[PDB]
Amino acid sequence: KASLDTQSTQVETLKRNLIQLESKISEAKTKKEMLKARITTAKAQEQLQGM
Amino acid sequence: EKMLEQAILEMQEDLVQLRQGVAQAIAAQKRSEKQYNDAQNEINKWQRNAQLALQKGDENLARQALERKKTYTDTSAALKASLDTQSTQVETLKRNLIQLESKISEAKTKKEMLKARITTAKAQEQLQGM
Repeated sequence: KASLDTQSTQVETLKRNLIQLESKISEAKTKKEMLKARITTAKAQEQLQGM
Repeated sequence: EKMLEQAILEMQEDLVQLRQGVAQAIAAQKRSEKQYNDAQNEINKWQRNAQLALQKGDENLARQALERKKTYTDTSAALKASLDTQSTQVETLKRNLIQLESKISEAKTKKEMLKARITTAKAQEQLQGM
């Protein structure tokens, strides 16, 4: 019983981690789009300086 | 797991030897008992022979048969001394087996608890990789 009450905490603790990572991976994919926007702009300014 | 499985298999095989040692200890008790019982029988046999010698008029042989009784009585005492001292081990070794029986069950229960905290430790490491 002692172990049962102590081992149950992990289940809920590990469940919270999965819930938090589910929304963090979606934000990582959204960062890509934003990263490409500033990467294309940075290159655009470099192309403007070559004239 | 690797450090529990190996311990669980080695802690269970050691109990077999303990039980075998108790069997030998039990055998010893019975072995000495018979020897002590034979000594008593020997003494009794001598008594009859000594008494038979007295009835026939051979006191000389009867006196020599009394020495055997004393000799066997002294041997009995020696055997008795060991018997009383060797019995302690039987009960002492029996207590060890009784205690180890519940300790091996707790060792198996620790595995489950160990895996719970091991999965949690790895879970936190996976959360830090994001």
